[PDB]
Amino acid sequence: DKLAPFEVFDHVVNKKLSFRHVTMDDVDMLHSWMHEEHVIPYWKLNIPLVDYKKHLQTFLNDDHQTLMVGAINGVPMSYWESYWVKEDIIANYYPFEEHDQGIHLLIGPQEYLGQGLIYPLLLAIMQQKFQEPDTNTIVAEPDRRNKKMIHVFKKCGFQPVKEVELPDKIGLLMKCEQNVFEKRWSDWKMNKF
Ligand SMILES: [Cl-]
Ligand SMILES: [Cl-]
Ligand SMILES: [Cl-]
Repeated sequence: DKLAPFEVFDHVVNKKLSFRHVTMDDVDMLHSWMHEEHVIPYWKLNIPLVDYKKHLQTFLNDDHQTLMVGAINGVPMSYWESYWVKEDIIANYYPFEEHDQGIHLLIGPQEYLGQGLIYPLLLAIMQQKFQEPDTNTIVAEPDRRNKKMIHVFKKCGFQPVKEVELPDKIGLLMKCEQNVFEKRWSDWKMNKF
C-alpha cells in the first residue's frame, strides 16, 4: 500500500526530482533536519539522536504511511510523510472518504529554502499520490501560523476548510480535489501557474 519511489524531470525549474523511501541509514541526516530552526516549531522533533532513531524506526514500520526523501539533482533536501486519512488522527475532524490521503512535508537544508523549489516537489508527489484510482482528495493540516505553507498549498489547489485542534497544534485543514489539482499541475507545466 506504500507510495512508490519515482523520478521526474521538471522543465519549469530545469531539475531532476527524485523521491525514494526513507531507510534507517537516513537517521543522521533526518535528525539534522529536525534540528533546523525553520522546522522545529512545526515538527517538534529536535530530540536526541537515540530517541529520533526509535521514532524513525517506529514510523518506518507503520503501515498507514510512506516516508520519503525528495532530492533535486540527486541532493536530498526534503522529507515527506504520505498517509491514508482513514488510519490517521485527521480522520476525526471531517467526513473523510475511504481513500482520502494526506501529506506532511519539510525542506531540511537552508540552502534549499527561498528558491520556489517546494512547488515542483509538492506538485510531483501530489501527482503520484493521485494516481491511486479511488483517491479523489488529498488533505493537509499545516500549523495555522505557517502562512508560507498555507499559501503554497493554496497555489497548488488546496482549499481551506477550518481550523483543527490537534494534540500538537492548531492546524488549518485544507483539501485538494483531484480535478482542481490536475488543472494547477497543467498550469505549472504550461508555464501559466
Ligand atoms: Cl519526467
Ligand atoms: Cl516537466
Ligand atoms: Cl506546518
